[PDB]
Amino acid sequence: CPLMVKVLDAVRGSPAINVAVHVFRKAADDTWEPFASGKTSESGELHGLTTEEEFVEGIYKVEIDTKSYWKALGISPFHEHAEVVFTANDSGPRRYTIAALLSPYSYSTTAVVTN
Amino acid sequence: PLMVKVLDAVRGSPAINVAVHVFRKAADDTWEPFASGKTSESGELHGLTTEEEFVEGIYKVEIDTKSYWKALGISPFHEHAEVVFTANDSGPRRYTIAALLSPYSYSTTAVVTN
Amino acid sequence: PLMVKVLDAVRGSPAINVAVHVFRKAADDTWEPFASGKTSESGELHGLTTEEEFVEGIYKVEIDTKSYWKALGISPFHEHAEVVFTANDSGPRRYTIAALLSPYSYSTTAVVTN
Amino acid sequence: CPLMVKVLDAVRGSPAINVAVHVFRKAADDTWEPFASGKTSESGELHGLTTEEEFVEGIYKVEIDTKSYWKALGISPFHEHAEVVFTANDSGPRRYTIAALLSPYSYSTTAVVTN
Ligand SMILES: O=C(O)c1cc(Cl)c2c(c1)C(=O)c1ccccc1C2=O
Ligand SMILES: O=C(O)c1cc(Cl)c2c(c1)C(=O)c1ccccc1C2=O
Ligand SMILES: [Ca+2]
Ligand SMILES: [Ca+2]
Ligand SMILES: [Ca+2]
Ligand SMILES: [Ca+2]
Repeated sequence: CPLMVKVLDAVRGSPAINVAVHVFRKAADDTWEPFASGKTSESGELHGLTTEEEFVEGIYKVEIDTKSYWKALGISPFHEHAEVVFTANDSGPRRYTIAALLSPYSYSTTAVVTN
Repeated sequence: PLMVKVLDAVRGSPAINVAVHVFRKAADDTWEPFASGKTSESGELHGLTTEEEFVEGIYKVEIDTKSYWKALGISPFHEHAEVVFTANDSGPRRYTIAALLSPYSYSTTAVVTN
Repeated sequence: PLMVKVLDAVRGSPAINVAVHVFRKAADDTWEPFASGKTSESGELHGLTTEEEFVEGIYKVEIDTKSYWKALGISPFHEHAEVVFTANDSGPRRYTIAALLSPYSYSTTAVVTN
Repeated sequence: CPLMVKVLDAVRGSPAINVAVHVFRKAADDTWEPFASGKTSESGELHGLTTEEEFVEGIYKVEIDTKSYWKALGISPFHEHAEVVFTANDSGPRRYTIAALLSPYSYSTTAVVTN
């Protein structure tokens, strides 16, 4: 699988477990089409979202449902969700990890792209 | 009531001339254009909106990070940063949306004051 | 020439009353006390030093994050944040050391201007 | 092993490989005593630093040699190193991951503490 998502919780110092994640691919008419989705595991990771054959070049959006995550923990959040928008580009063999570190009023995201 | 500040984590400097587009969710659930501007030499974008215009709603602040890096000769990973939040639900607040940029990573924080 | 700004990522607010201790590496390779202060209501700490006092050197800015969280009733992970850098090596610069705090995580950024 | 270190590079979007990491434990006289050290692997991870028997409660410092990392990549850095200082506390079974995300003028660090 060429696309994985990993989510951490900066308040509790833990993987962010059971977070809903939706991936969209930008269509020709500029709308966002559902592409893959799931919930993070007990390790905060979401594997198996797509396959090499399905994951073609294009613009993708990863939407992480942070508001529901914080609400399930009883913590007051700022954002509706965290959004990560990027172009997939075929520069030799590549695997993409979209990582996010969550706080109630802040988040960070990094792309780890490896061969 | 809405200010945006952007920093560059490679240079340790304000991120100057970053385009920012703000949208507000309309009644038909689409993103309507709300305001736009660019960061100044200090990395700050003031004057996007007014107290009258900045009503309750769900807002999206799109920070055009790819255009920023490309103008510096760098090919970055992300298209833009997208900060989405419900504003003013318990009355007017002042929002500072801050972003810290690297070519393959960014962080964003909200400072909300009364 | 040296300012420290601290934000709280749980509240989306300035981190107020954060103690900050600055040290400078002495000729015997030990950390000598250089300056200290606390962040104001804006989360900013001004007036730590002067242009005359802030000579070249290796400086350590210790931000007392554990004391901050404990005063808010929270048990955090880190003892403090420690920002270590060589200053003024190519002439005087102005340094802003920023920190963004959560109970189990923090980030720190330097904004350096001439 | 109860203590692992993971380092990512925010400029290149990659694990931070071959980064020197030194762990110290605070001694009774308030000095920092060497405790463990190593270099991150091709995955940006440093495993096997210590054992359950050696890793007692106390105050620890993890020093990540970021300046040498950036210099090996030809990139101008701000910090001498990144320093992570924390108390280890025996609250049931615990494993500690100290994660760091590096940029030339900024770094972030998070603690992932799991059972
Ligand atoms: O108050 C500000 O002018 C301000 C603006 C930004 Cl953009 C940042 C900060 C402050 C800040 O403390 C900060 C701290 C740690 C990581 C990123 C940032 C920022 O990115
Ligand atoms: O799971 C990991 O091995 C791992 C290591 C690091 Cl170092 C990071 C992350 C994950 C991660 O999700 C992450 C998310 C947002 C900002 C920084 C990081 C990291 O810096
Ligand atoms: Ca291509
Ligand atoms: Ca309302
Ligand atoms: Ca010099
Ligand atoms: Ca104990």
